[PDB]
Amino acid sequence: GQTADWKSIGLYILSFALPIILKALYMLSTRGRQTIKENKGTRIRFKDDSSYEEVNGIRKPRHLYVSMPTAQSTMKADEITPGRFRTIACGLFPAQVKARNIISPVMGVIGFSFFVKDWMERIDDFLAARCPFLPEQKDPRDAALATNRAYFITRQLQVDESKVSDIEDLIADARAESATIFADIATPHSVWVFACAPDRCPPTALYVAGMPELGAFFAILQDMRNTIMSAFYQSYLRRTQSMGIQLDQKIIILYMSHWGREAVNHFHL
Repeated sequence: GQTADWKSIGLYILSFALPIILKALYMLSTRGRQTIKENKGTRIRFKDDSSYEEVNGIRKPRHLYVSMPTAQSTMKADEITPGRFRTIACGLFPAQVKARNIISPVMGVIGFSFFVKDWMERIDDFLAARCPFLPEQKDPRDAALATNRAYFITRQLQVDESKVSDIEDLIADARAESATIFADIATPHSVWVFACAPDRCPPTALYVAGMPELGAFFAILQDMRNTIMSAFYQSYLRRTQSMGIQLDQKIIILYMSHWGREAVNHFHL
């Protein structure tokens, strides 16, 4: 699909109290098929005491509604599907997801908890390392120009021109509501946007150099693990690239060469 209205879907979600969002995300991330096949009707209704409206001065509960898995078909661009909800909420609240250690089993079994354990050091070591396909500088002091960090700056300058107004709008409106958004992969919660296994790169992270590709790295591990025991990478690729950016396949190679062997040793088999 390509046609999701993230600005609008994001407006809806950001107007809710956090505890009801985290409940919905939790339920649909770790109990997805279990909550769907027990839901009466066309919508999945979440309740929470944190979530209320006032109807002419009187306080009344405000439920969060996600619409059941429509197999495409009647999908309004506006429609908050389980997949669309997960994707956007993952990007909007990764620090809160981290704080609660919410992890989708789908990510847990490719060793996500071990992987993000010392994430800040792990990403730093990655960015500090030599990038095989940048040349060596002839002045020894310019050596940083040959690192993965250098390569991500060029990537950042490249993704900056492929920005769409509606996703920049959503990002704008995310800041205006104190969401735990971020501008750089080298930040404590960047990797946590994938804890709940969004089906694509979350829109608010699309334009941070390396992020769409990080999600792709995880998806390939899913396929790898699945092989050891599926189209996780191809599905993620298709859906992410339908948001209007193309993945940098060179970055995925860097991620895999750096982290691949160790990741496999931490699969749950």
